[PDB]
Amino acid sequence: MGLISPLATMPQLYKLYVSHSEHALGLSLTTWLLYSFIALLWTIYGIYHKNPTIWVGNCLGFLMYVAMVVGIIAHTGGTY
Amino acid sequence: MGLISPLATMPQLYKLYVSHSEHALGLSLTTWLLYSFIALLWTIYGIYHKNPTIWVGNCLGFLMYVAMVVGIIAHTGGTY
Repeated sequence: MGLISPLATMPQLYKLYVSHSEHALGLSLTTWLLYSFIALLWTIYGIYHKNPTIWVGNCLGFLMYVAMVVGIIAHTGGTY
Repeated sequence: MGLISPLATMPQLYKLYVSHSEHALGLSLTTWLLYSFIALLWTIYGIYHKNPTIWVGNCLGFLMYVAMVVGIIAHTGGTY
């Protein structure tokens, strides 16, 4: 599912950026850092079994989520 | 961590709604449905062991994520 869910992100990327930029995600810088850890956190949990499933979706998720989050943050350079 | 990450959502809820509404999340209706399944999907996986850890964070995550997603969707009633 994690592999198929990035497919619905094809327009989310363009839509998000096209729809706006300063309020595209409406996320805070502090929250961004916490969110990033969560994505990687799941990967570490899976690594424990020396075979993380989430790692597959993590790559796409981390990149996709980060691209959107950084997009808004980079647009205003600030969030507060 | 999932229990502590909702804490950084205290201003995200107000910030997101206050920051905007039509472009608060910039998410699509179709994506919203897929996203909802992902949250619940993790819960089902954990249920398999008759002890889901994510279930704890799932409640807060699902409610928090849904509240923001529905907020933008309900604001415009459409996303495209």
